[PDB]
Amino acid sequence: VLSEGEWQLVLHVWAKVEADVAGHGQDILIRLFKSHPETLEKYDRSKHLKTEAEMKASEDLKKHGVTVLTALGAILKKKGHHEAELKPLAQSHATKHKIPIKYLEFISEAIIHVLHSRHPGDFGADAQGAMNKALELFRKDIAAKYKELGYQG
Ligand code: HEM
Ligand SMILES: COc1ccccc1O
Repeated sequence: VLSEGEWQLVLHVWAKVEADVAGHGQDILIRLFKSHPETLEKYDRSKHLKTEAEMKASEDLKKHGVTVLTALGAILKKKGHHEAELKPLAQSHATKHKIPIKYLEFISEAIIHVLHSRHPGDFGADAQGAMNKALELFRKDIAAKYKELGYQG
């Protein structure tokens, strides 16, 4: 459980993200695919774009980054009271996309990386610690939902 002050640091930097959701989403997904190429296998071969410039030019990738960050932002704004937002996400990611918790740790690391790269003055140690706690809680609760659906994460 996060304190109210930790939630405030999470949501303070998230408002910075919302100034350019598409740009952040592009940076986060490109960082994920570069840091962990295997994650690009969960998306079908139709992509597997070969260069960074192709990734940045991809309207499909940009639109998807917005979809991802919008869902995460909706969850974060619930400050832990997120069962109703999290359940459909767990359903699709356990039973259709088959995304292990390990991959959620990878994308959390990418989120942290891009937030620090773009917003260092609003993402010092206490804000990094609060975002880390928020994403840990997200991953814990989604793992529990995964198991409830029969997916061992
Ligand atoms: C913060 C973490 C994440 C959030 C909030 C998120 C959310 C979503 C949302 C809202 C969609 C569209 C609706 C749906 O099917 O549920 C989606 C699609 C998808 N997501 Fe995730 N997701 C993340 C974790 C991941 C990771 C780590 C991978 C791959 C390693 C992944 C790849 C999947 C795939 C494969 C689709 C279908 C894409 C397509 O339309 O072809 N996601 N995601
Ligand atoms: C769903 O579309 C994409 C997601 C991630 C990377 C490239 C894409 O076209």
